[PDB]
Amino acid sequence: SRAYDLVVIGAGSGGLEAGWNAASLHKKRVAVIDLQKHHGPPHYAALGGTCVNVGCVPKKLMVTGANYMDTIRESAGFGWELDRESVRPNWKALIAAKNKAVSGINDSYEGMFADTEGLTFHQGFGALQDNHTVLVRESADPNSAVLETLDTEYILLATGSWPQHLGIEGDDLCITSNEAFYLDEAPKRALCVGGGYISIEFAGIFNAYKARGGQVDLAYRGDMILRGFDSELRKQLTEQLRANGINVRTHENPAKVTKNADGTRHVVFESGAEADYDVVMLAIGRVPRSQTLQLEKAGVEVAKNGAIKVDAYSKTNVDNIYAIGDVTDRVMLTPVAINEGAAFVDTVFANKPRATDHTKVACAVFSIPPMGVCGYVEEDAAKKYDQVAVYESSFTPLMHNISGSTYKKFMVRIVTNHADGEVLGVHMLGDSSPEIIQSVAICLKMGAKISDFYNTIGVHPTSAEELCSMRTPAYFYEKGKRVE
Amino acid sequence: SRAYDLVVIGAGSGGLEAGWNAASLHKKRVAVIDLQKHHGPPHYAALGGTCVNVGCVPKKLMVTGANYMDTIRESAGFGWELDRESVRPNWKALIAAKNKAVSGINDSYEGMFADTEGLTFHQGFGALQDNHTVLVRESADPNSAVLETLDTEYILLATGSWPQHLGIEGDDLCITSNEAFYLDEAPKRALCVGGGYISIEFAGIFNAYKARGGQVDLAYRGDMILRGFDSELRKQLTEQLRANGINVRTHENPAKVTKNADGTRHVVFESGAEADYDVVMLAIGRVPRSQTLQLEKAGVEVAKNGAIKVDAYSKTNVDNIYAIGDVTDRVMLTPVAINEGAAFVDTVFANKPRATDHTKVACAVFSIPPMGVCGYVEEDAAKKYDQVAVYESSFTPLMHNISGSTYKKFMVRIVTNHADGEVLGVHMLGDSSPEIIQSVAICLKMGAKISDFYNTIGVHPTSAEELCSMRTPAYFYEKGKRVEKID
Ligand SMILES: Cc1cc2nc3c(=O)[nH]c(=O)nc-3n(C[C@H](O)[C@H](O)[C@H](O)COP(=O)(O)OP(=O)(O)OC[C@H]3O[C@@H](n4cnc5c(N)ncnc54)[C@H](O)[C@@H]3O)c2cc1C
Ligand SMILES: Cc1cc2nc3c(=O)[nH]c(=O)nc-3n(C[C@H](O)[C@H](O)[C@H](O)COP(=O)(O)OP(=O)(O)OC[C@H]3O[C@@H](n4cnc5c(N)ncnc54)[C@H](O)[C@@H]3O)c2cc1C
Repeated sequence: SRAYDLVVIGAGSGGLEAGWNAASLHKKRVAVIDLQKHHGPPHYAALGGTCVNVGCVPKKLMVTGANYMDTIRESAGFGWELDRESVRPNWKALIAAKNKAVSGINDSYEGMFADTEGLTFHQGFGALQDNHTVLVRESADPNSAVLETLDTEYILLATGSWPQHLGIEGDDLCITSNEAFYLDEAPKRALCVGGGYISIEFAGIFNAYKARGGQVDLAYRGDMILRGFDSELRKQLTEQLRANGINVRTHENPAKVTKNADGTRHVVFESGAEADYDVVMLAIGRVPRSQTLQLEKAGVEVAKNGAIKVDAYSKTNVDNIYAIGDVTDRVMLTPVAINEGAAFVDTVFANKPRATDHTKVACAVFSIPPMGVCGYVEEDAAKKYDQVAVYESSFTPLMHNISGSTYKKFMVRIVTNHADGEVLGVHMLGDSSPEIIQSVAICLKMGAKISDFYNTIGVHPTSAEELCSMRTPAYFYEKGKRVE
Repeated sequence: SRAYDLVVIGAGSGGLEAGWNAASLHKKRVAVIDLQKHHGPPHYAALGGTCVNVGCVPKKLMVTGANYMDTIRESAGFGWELDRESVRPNWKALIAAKNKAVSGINDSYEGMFADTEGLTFHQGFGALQDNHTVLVRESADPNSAVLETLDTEYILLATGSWPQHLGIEGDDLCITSNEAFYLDEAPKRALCVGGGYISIEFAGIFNAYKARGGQVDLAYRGDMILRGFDSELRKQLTEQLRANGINVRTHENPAKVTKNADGTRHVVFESGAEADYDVVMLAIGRVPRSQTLQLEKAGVEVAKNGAIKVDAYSKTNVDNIYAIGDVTDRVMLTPVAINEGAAFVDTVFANKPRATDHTKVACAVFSIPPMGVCGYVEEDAAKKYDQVAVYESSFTPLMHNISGSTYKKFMVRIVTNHADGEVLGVHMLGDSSPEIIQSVAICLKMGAKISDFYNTIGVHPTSAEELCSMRTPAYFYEKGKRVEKID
């Protein structure tokens, strides 16, 4: 009666969440398809998804490793004595540790499969034959052998994204975040291309594990890194990355990349400037991975960028085909993907239609120092509200007056509908800002006003307490006009 | 008009808050009185309060310093190679840096007076002659040169608390937290006596800067440390302190302390056990400091413990006399004192009456690892509601599988009113919990329900997103009784 109730193409953040719930909560027959069961080349992403394999999880362990550079230095101010010149970072050991951590998660995923009735794993490239037939092929090649044919009621596309490349000569000389997780040795000289959070987090990792004398450049075609983040936080972070040895190059981009005789690369920038590096990592952006799904065989509509068009309930134009996650180019974050997956199951296997709310979604940038952001940026709120008030506060935590890192300022900016004092967005820069922003997200989701913040008794001493001592605005926007 | 509109006895968190406001916001003549204007012996506290001089500020700087011991060690899992046997704590460097830090704040406070017409600093022991006259004597002795008299409309008593002593033979060979901030060398062996947060935070500061081979014991007469904090957290913190070398000695109390030839202290416990230590620190409590204010002259009613009885608006029994901060013995934390100080200026000077809410105040304990809590512990909620749900989650963060400090579990416990799901209390144990608890406090203020928490999209990866992943109760309390499920 149709072999399967569900066929999920992609065992990622969204796919596993949708699959597990349908199998377990609604006892459906679910086939989940993915390229491999363990992280690593050639596919990189595997059972568990981009996050577990080549994303959030390994990035966090690496950024954590990267942080010890700073703390070893800063411990001096507090009377900690050690042979500082003997200190050496071992990348090879970091990666070893990380690999063991990732494989362990991969392995736990397999157990889940054995532990669940109706949930089965199928290896191979999934593709569509029509709206009820999912092919499982040995390669992405549209005419490689078919390993399996899956007859199904519903189809859930959850294939993720993939690293964008630039069309320049030598692009094949560059690596992406995927390969970066497997580098044999830390580059001494490195170039991260791209102004987004992934580029920035990698400059930070490289910057700490590089050999004495190394250098990390960060190129970005635009005028200021992290497009879309609070502009004031953007300039500030630029300054602190610079304070730590990262050469931030706005208005730069490779034009040609050539391999030198020693292995190293050579880069010629659109400026005319040239430079040589051990590794050139593109982190220009991510693009929806729907190119080999044969979506046309089912009549599924897609956009110029390959994103599968979905409605609030993640349904494509074909009623029995749903699509969640990065492949939908809505909000490319794991928790969002997971929510959309849970909502999908509610919607189809429980008749309780739920749409994921893609607003007030908080996020963090694990740069060193990290960012924790949520809600509107001044600019956007200004174009949607009468008059908005912007509150701002900065300070150098006391410990940093003693540690050496005087450049390390903590900043909190809050944006509000000045008419009713509703908090439209809260943006912070400084350690702990990712942990802090989570609960702030609950506030924003609840409709919190600025008087809800300053009326809560502070916790002292913490950085977070600054959130509660902001009673007067710095300036305003009246009709998109920058006022007072 | 009288000489002054207000005279503030105590230039601390609350007093200074009130003084500056009445002065800089209503343009009133306000005199503020403190014993000294720079931190240190013999009075320890000074202009800026207990927090600034020998409390919050220096204890946090010194806990940060203490953390480096775990940080340096944990760095190995992540590939940091260094001569491990070369790591050495230098206590005198820490003390000097803390000293430069505090003096600087002591200085800024000074500047604040120079630039506030109306705000005036006086120096000595403020005491009362009558309800409109306060004396600033030279010393605590009533037989002291009355340095000055100040005629005044309103009096604000904001003198704080002071370490509590034991009355045992040898108490004078012991120290309290005031002296601990000035020790010349880290003790190799130390006895922290007390179960509250000051004793715990100090046990971890000493545990970190001690000479190797050294040892820190925490002794507490009670059954479990942190009386008044979540029971599970209390249990879990104890094991984590034990994991890092601290000897938690429960049902233990010094019976007598004599002096050793080498100048260490020999302590005989009520149990009969005996041990030697370099420093015996008493952190058994803090008593409200109202004993030398001559309240009997202005007729202010006082508790048995010396607490100065006030009403919701902090007014005493004599209508022109207010008391705020630790001396009222309500919630002894800086932000509460500050909040009570601003409440008072609104009430008296702007006729906009305000009562500080002493409910749902978030607080943190800077132990290693730290705690951050807000709201009711489940035992109190069960007395008030017929059905209460307790949600729980604990996980070893991943970084701790690599760092090797495998014992550092993050624990999140939420207690709700099951009738409608209102969050009654949130309690966390783990790194970053002081920071996370601040925003949670904002939710609780607003009346958040558990649904509000789990309907929020998480930030990944963080320890905090765990707050948004708890949808099923662990157990409940039905009419005060613990139950596995509501029947
Ligand atoms: C370096 C990096 C760091 C990131 N850090 C964070 C972070 O800290 N926090 C955060 O929230 N987000 C982070 N993200 C983003 C996050 O990983 C994604 O948003 C999220 O994983 C999207 O999940 P998904 O379910 O859409 O698909 P994915 O998790 O990407 O999984 C899709 C799966 O489908 C498989 N697949 C693709 N095509 C086929 C096919 N034809 N047949 C079979 N299987 C196929 C892929 O192998 C993949 O495993 C990061 C991303 C990157 C690249
Ligand atoms: C070790 C330690 C750590 C602490 N850590 C924290 C923490 O991390 N976070 C937190 O919120 N709280 C903490 N506290 C508590 C916090 O310091 C107090 O709750 C707060 O300072 C109380 O403020 P107050 O205004 O009541 O009085 P205080 O700040 O104590 O100020 C009272 C002032 O009055 C002066 N004074 C007293 N008597 C007289 C007199 N007769 N004449 C003139 N002047 C006089 C005193 O010198 C003192 O300066 C800590 C306390 C201690 C002891």
